[PDB]
Amino acid sequence: SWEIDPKDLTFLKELGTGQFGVVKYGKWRGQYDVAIKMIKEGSMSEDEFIEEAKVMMNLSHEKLVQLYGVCTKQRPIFIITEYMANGCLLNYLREMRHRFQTQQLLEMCKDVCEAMEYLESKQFLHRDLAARNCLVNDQGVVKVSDFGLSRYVLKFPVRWSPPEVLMYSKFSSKSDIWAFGVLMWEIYSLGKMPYERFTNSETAEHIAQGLRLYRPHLASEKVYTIMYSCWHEKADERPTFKILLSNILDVMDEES
Ligand SMILES: CCC(=O)N1CCC[C@@H](Oc2nc(-c3cnn(C)c3)cn3nccc23)CC1
Repeated sequence: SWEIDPKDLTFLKELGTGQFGVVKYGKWRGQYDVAIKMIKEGSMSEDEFIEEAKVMMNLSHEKLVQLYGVCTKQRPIFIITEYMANGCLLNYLREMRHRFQTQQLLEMCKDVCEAMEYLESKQFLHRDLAARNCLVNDQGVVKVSDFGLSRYVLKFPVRWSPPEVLMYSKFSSKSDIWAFGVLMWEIYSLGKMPYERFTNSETAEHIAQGLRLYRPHLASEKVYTIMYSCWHEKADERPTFKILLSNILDVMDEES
């Protein structure tokens, strides 16, 4: 049920190369748009991924990039997903032509928060949430991509990691919460690199001294309060995604 026949795939355009390999646009059975992730040989714990792919295919949410299936009876193996016409969110934010209103930026945050609240309810961690791992469809909807995929990569996201990850490798729902706050910052900074004047090593040292990302000028005071709550020193004092969604909806109503 998780296996797609590669003979049903028509490769049409190269979209670019990502963290796991080249990505191409194509058609399934000459009809349906798909993205084809070609996993470069030797780069992935493939046996482990196949078994988790069966779990990932039961995760269905409108704001999760849908896994259609995999091709593993050959090499290199393929991951077949929903095609997102406007590409990755990081590049989308950096296209200044869009001249985003802040209501649009907030809607991007809400889209991701809904997907993350869904994964939280399923006790599934993303483990590498960032704007590079979010995608935008033709209607401008943002969806979360490649959730959990870093577990099978055989360059660590320091700038999206809370102190207990940098210090102790302590992963939890709350390290996803922290990363979400950084993602809100990426969105409202129109895709700047977090801690844009620091190296990873300096970021870690400054994070330990209590430094935090400044308020992007496009975020209102209430929006900065939301992203800032994701960065509490003590992980247990960080909200859940259900709480963040209620907070995002509250601000959306106030700034409508
Ligand atoms: C931020 C990361 C990044 O830039 N890349 C390189 C490119 C491939 C990208 O993946 C997809 N890219 C597009 C796309 C790219 N350009 N246009 C017009 C659409 C669509 N879909 N639909 C499912 C997946 C992808 C991820 C990695």
